[PDB]
This record gives sequence, C-alpha cells and structure tokens, in this order.
Amino acid sequence: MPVLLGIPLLLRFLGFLLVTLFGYLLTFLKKGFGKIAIAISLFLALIIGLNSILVGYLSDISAQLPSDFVQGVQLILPSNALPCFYVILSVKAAIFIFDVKQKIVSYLDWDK
Amino acid sequence: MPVLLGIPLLLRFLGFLLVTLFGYLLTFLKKGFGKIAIAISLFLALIIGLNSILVG
Repeated sequence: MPVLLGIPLLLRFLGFLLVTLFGYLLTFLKKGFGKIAIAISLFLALIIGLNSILVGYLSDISAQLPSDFVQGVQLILPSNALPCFYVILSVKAAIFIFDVKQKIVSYLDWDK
Repeated sequence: MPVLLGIPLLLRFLGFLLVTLFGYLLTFLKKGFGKIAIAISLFLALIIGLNSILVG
C-alpha cells in the first residue's frame, strides 16, 4: 500500500516513546511498593522493641507471699478460681493478635 | 534512509515537549515533599510548646 518516504519512520518512532514512557511508570511503581515494605518493618520493630524494655522492669520489684498466709487462702479457694484467672490472661493475648493482623490488612490501601 | 524535507524536525520537536513537560512534573514533586517537611515541623513544635506551659 504505497506511502510517502517518511511516514513509516514516524509510525515506528511514535511507539518508541510510548514504550520508553511506559517503562518509567513501571520503575516508579516498584519503588512505591518498597516504601510499604520499609513502613511495615518499622512498625513491627517498634513493637518488638517496647516488649524488651517492659519485660525488663519486672525483675527487681519481685516479692512472694509469706508462708503463714497460705493456710487461709487454701480454705476459701474454689476449684474454678485459678482456671478463671488464666482465661482473663488468654483473652488479652488473643485481642493483641487480632489488632496487629487487622493493621497489616490496612496497608493494602497504601498502593492506590 | 531517504525521508522528506520536514520529517526530521517533527521528530526532534516531539522530544522537546516531552522533556519540558517531564521537567515540570519534577518541579511539582519536590514542592509536595516540602509540605511534609512543614507539617512534621509544626506538629513537633506544638508538642515542645505545650510542655513548656504545663511544667510552669
């Protein structure tokens, strides 16, 4: 299909610019997915950090019940007493895992 | 590779506009990273400010 002497080179060039420019958009996309990697890392590192401080206070402020105040406690205590206490400590843990995991699903809105 | 008398200047011009326009996007990017500098500054300055009142 006959054409002029310069048209075939205008048509090859208009698809070199497009591939180059669509090449830059890719490079920048990948960079922004690296920010959400740095961010997540930081957060989880600050949590693991606080843990190590707090668990390091409780070692020198320690005391035990005198041995004379046992005969008392072991006359009044039911069977479901200590089992109940443990529940109040397991419900706490569960809620902390729910909270951390709910904040990792919100990082899916950082790539928009 | 023989071409007409005006095609080589259409091809040089279509890459002058692109570099000029891609030049403006850079200028505006840098401005928006300056807003997040002003913002952070402000916040930390309001905290340091309250401290000085309360301890007084």
